Amino acid sequence: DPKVIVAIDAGTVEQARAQINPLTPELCHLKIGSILFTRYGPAFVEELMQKGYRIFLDLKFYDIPQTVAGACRAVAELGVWMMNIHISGGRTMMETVVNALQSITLKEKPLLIGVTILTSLDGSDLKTLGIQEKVPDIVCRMATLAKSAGLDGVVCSAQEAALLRKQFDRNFLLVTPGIRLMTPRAAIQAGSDYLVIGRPITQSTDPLKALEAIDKDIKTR
Amino acid sequence: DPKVIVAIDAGTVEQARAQINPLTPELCHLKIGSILFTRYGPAFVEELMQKGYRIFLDLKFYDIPQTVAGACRAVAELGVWMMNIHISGGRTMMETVVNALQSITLKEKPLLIGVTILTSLDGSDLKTLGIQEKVPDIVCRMATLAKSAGLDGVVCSAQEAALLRKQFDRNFLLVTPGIRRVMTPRAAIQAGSDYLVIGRPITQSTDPLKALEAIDKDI
Repeated sequence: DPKVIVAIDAGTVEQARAQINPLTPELCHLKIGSILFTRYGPAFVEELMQKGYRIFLDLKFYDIPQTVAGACRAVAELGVWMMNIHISGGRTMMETVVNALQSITLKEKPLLIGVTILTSLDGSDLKTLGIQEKVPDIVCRMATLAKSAGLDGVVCSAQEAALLRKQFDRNFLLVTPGIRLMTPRAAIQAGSDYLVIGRPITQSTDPLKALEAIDKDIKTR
Repeated sequence: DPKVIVAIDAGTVEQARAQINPLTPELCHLKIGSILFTRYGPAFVEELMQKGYRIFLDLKFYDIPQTVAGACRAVAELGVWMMNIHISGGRTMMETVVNALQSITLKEKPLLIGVTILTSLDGSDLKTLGIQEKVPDIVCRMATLAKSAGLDGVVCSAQEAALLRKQFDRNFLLVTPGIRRVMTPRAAIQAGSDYLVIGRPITQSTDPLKALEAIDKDI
């Protein structure tokens, strides 16, 4: 079970394949997001799974309870390994999804991960939503809700993982993007369970070598 | 231009086709949401467009600016008529999407509509996040910022349309679901709706085309 999830954010399937080619499922899982999915749909996800990768399908659903439950169900029936939803969607939405996934046809259940506050929201953006308090706080608040609602974990920065890991012992998955060569070891040590890594690998002159180096770094004893 | 957008309720392709069969592109546009799109992808959207329909692709994007911009570009390239994004995503995200759509050398410009606070959420949800401000105040503010950022409009419930219309002239679209508390088509029109989003009143009627024709007249 590799701890690295490589973000594929190529705009075309030809470029995505070229980025995925030098990788190996022994060393990583793949994160596919809204760009590739909107352009190519479920069929591209199916191709990737047949190549032997587990897929974190990153569509950040945020809609009414029955729609999100229906969408997550579809993603689950696809065979997808991990998916995410906005905690902003509220308790009922989250609980409805959790309940819906218990009825899927696959024995192995997908991991359901919560999104808190995107790093792209600044102070005025938070105030637009009426959030008078600030990021570390509101994130910890949403994380607690996500847990209460039965989600398997949250996406969080490494700089947030140490804090949340104090709050949540296990099992609560901390999935952490924004890694740079916060380093892989630093993130894991803070409490991250999975590292989401993009350009350091995909824009490397030798992605395989880069991926191998991260794995070796993490496993250094 | 029809003013009704019929919400396609269905789960399956065949069930979706059955709902759509009695309608006509002359009398309505279609709203296709995350369930249908996640299950069947762009190919099903293309099938409907080939049947002559304009599509409101309802995926409610809420991601970082470059991701939403890239997604909205895919949607535009697919030829979609209307799409939506979460205003919660921030000003930078909105402006980035707006600019990305401007740079596109497509012919017809796909309408970019903002989502405010879902009707599935209320003050009780907000307070759980330590938000003490009232929903209608947040909604009005979000709508205002959407307008400022260059979005073409917002989705607002029919129940909500009257108070919102008071804030915006007809340059800013109000796209209104929640039609049959109970808000008729007539009532939604009086309130200020620009597009009526209607599901079961049409799709579940013994004669969907009959009902649709009847609604197009009141307007």
